[PDB]
Amino acid sequence: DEAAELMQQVKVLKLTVEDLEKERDFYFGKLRNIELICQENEGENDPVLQRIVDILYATDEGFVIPDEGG
Amino acid sequence: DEAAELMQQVKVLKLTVEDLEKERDFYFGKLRNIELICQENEGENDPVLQRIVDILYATDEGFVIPDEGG
Repeated sequence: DEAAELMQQVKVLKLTVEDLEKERDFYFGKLRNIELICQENEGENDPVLQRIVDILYATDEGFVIPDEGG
Repeated sequence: DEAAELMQQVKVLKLTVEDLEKERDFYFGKLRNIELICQENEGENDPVLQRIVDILYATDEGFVIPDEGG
């Protein structure tokens, strides 16, 4: 019975994982599309793309977390 | 002992969740920054922003999944 409760818990946990995985990948490849426009107009016509490139490499909460791993 | 194995499993599962949560939110608010540039130049100077706006509302794998919920 003890594990049976966790059987349900790993369910909601992994489903949140799967829900997040599709979001992570979907949006991740999306920045690549915005970079696509950058690699087209950068240094050629539009400087606006450069400041959007900064976005893609700007990391929010750049705190050095101790003990990273899996 | 049975649940003890799942105790480790919910650990890696939730940690993947937390790893994904920070990615989901980080990048999510990031599109908002690219939209920020859009809401500035759109209809005023640069049409390039409009095609990046399309990005933010373009959904990959627009398959209608049956039985959605939590």
